[PDB]
Parts: sequence; C-alpha cells; structure tokens
Amino acid sequence: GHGSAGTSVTLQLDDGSGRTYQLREGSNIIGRGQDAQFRLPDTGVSRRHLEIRWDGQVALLADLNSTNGTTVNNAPVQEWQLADGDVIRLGHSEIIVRMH
Repeated sequence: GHGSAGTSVTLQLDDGSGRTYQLREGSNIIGRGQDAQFRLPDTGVSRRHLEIRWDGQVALLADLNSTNGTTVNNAPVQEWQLADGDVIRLGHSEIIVRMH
C-alpha cells in the first residue's frame, strides 16, 4: 500500500557505480532472458539465474545455477533467506542486501 511502506529490501548492486533495486512484491527473477524479470548486464548468467520471492516478512533467495551460482556471505547455497547486510555474489556482479 501507499502512504507508509513496510520492510523495504533494497539490493545494492555493484554495477561499477553502485545502483539500487528494491524487491517487488512477488518473485523477482534475475537473469538474461525474456523469462527473467530483471536482466543482468554481464554474461554467464542464465535466463533464470536467481530468483527472489519477496513477501511481507522475508525474502526468499533462490540461486538457480550451479557453476556460476550465487554465494551468500561467500558461502554457496541454493536456498537462502535474505538478511540485512548479507553479501550476495553472483557471476561478475555482487550485491549487498539492505533491509529497511
């Protein structure tokens, strides 16, 4: 709703400068494809390389790749739930999660 917002999960992405993308409510699919909602600039990224289901409590982080898969806090996982200040690193793009 508008007026007031709840937990705002902002993905701070090092594109080179440092951009921010806030999670939409629902699942945000990151990768290179038309099958992806958010498209990454570099390559090696699958169509669905990673997806985040954001709901009004926690952000479900799912890594959808094995070889160039994403690490959370530098640890390789398939499934993780986002936390403020966690370090998410994926092929040629690393991102810090900020939860407001």
